[PDB]
Amino acid sequence: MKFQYKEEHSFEKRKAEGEKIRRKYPDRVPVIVEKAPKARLGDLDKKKYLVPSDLTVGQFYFLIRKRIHLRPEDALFFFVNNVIPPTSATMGSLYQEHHDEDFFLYIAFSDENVY
Repeated sequence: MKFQYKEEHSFEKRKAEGEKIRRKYPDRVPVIVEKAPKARLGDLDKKKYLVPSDLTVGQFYFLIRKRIHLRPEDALFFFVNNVIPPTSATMGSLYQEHHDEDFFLYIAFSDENVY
């Protein structure tokens, strides 16, 4: 998966921040959210989130949908490691299982279920 955020920050800088964030808040998780190339959607102002580990994936869908000014009828899909995570997962367990070596978790979003 390709992320602007990874290309615009040195990996060492990214890793040292993920690492300290996780030391300072073990009940929060650092997440990067970006639009997959050519989704037919607005993009997010804010890329970088520190979400409480108890928030569900379904509840984060909802905050990301507000931030891009979706109507409730428009589709949205998340992809972590090219896999669509379930809404019933917590952001904590999703982080534990799928975080980057830089200690961020990366989510791509689209209007399509693969694209």
